[PDB]
Amino acid sequence: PTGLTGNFREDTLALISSLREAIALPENDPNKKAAQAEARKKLNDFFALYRRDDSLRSLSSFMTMQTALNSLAGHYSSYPNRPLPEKLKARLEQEFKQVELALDREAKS
Ligand SMILES: [Cl-]
Repeated sequence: PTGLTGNFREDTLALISSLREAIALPENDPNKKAAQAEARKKLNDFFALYRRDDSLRSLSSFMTMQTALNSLAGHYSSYPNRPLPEKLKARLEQEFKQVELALDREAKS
């Protein structure tokens, strides 16, 4: 139902890939709105599962992903009928890259 595995690294990497795909679609793609609606659902599902785990809450990967996912959610809530500005898309992408770096640093610690 969620598609979440319960493995924080696998799920975060999969969510990053899903979000990258949704954001990369052209504004005029027929499926853009649907992909958006699914991004919202998936980020909500991800927080619903993982925010209850205070181990994960202490980690940089988690903190940065929360910053990202909040910025995405906030755009929709404030500007539901406008596209993500290029400047936000660029920031989200930097954040994703940072999450991935943090996941690898955490795994080798
Ligand atoms: Cl709007």
